[PDB]
Amino acid sequence: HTLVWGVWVNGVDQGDGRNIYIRSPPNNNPVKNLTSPDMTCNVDNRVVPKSVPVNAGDTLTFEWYHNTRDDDIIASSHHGPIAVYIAPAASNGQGNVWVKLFEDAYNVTNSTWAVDRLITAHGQHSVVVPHVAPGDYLFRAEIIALHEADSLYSQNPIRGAQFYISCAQITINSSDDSTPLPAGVPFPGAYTDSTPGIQFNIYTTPATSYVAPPPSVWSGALGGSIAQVGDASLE
Ligand SMILES: OC[C@H]1O[C@@H](O[C@H]2[C@H](O)[C@@H](O)[C@H](O[C@H]3[C@H](O)[C@@H](O)[C@H](O[C@H]4[C@H](O)[C@@H](O)[C@H](O[C@H]5[C@H](O)[C@@H](O)[C@H](O[C@H]6[C@H](O)[C@@H](O)[C@H](O)O[C@@H]6CO)O[C@@H]5CO)O[C@@H]4CO)O[C@@H]3CO)O[C@@H]2CO)[C@H](O)[C@@H](O)[C@@H]1O
Ligand SMILES: *[C@@H]1O[C@H](CO)[C@@H](O)[C@H](O)[C@H]1NC(C)=O
Ligand SMILES: [Cl-]
Ligand SMILES: [Cl-]
Ligand SMILES: [Cl-]
Ligand SMILES: [Cl-]
Ligand SMILES: [Cl-]
Ligand SMILES: [Cl-]
Ligand SMILES: [Cl-]
Ligand SMILES: [Cu+2]
Repeated sequence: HTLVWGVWVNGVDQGDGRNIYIRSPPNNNPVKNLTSPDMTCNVDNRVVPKSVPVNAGDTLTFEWYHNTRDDDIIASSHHGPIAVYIAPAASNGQGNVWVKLFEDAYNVTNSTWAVDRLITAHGQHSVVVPHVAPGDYLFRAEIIALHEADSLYSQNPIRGAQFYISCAQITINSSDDSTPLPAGVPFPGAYTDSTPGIQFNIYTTPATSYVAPPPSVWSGALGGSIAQVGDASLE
C-alpha cells in the first residue's frame, strides 16, 4: 500500500504532485486484475492540470509514501520488483505504447528486493530522461508486491500479485530526439497469468531464480536507480 507524493528533477523537489501532475488514485489500494483498464494508470486515470518539465539527460525521481510523506513508504512484507515505463501522452496509455525505462527485481549481492531498497531510499527511485521527441509523456512507475503472488487473481480474487501504479505527466522540452521512442506494450495486456514473474512464491523459490515480467528495458533507456536523491525533511 503505497502512492507517489511527487517527483524531483536533478535533485530538486517539484512539490506535492498529488492530483496535480500525478494522476493519483484516491487511496493506496493495489490493483490486481491484469485485464482491467486500472492497469494503465490506476483507478482514476484522467488528465491532471500540470506537467513537470524536464530535459533529456535529467534525473527524474519518483517519491513514494505510505500514509504520510517520508514515512515507512510501503510495508516491508511487500517484496518485489520495480519498473518504470514511458508512453506518449497522446495515447492516454492505450495501445502498444509502453516502453520500459527501468527494471530492478532481486539484487543477489545485497540480498535485497527492489522494494526493500525503496524503503531504504525513503521512497525514491529515478530514471534518466531519454532522448525522445520533445513533447508530453506519461511516466508509469510500477511496484509489484509479491507477498500473495503464489496465487493468481484470475483464479482467486482475494490473492494475487499486487500492482502499485502511478502515472506522472512529464513534459520533455530539450531533447535532440536521437533515440525516438520504439513501439510499446499494452497495459492492460502485457502481463498475463503465464507471464514470468506474475505468479511466484517468494517463500519457497529462491529470489535468484525470480524473473521479472517482460518487456525488457529499452536499449535507448539512459539508466536509473533506487536511491535517495533528496531529503524530504528539508525540501
Ligand atoms: O521457514 C520459513 C517458512 O516460510 C514459509 O513462508 C511463509 C512465511 O513464514 C510468512 O511470513 C508468510 O506470511 C505472509 C502471508 O501469506 C500474506 O498473506 C501476508 O499478507 C499481509 C501483509 O504482510 C501485510 O503487509 C498486509 O497489510 C496490509 C493490510 O492488509 C491492509 O488492510 C492495509 O491497508 C491500510 C493501508 O496500509 C493504510 O495506508 C490505509 O490508511 O488504510 C488501509 C486500510 O486499513 O495495508 C497493509 C499494508 O500496509 O496484509 C497482508 C494480509 O492481508 O504477508 C505475510 C508476510 O508478512 O507466509 C508464507 C507462506 O505461509 C515458507 O512457505 C516455508 O517453506 C518456509 O519454511
Ligand atoms: C477484471 O477486469 C475485467 C476487465 O474490466 C473485468 O471484465 C473483470 O470482471 C474483472 N474481474 C473482477 C474479478 O472484477
Ligand atoms: Cl496487502
Ligand atoms: Cl510542496
Ligand atoms: Cl483490481
Ligand atoms: Cl503527506
Ligand atoms: Cl538510498
Ligand atoms: Cl539531447
Ligand atoms: Cl488484457
Ligand atoms: Cu499493501
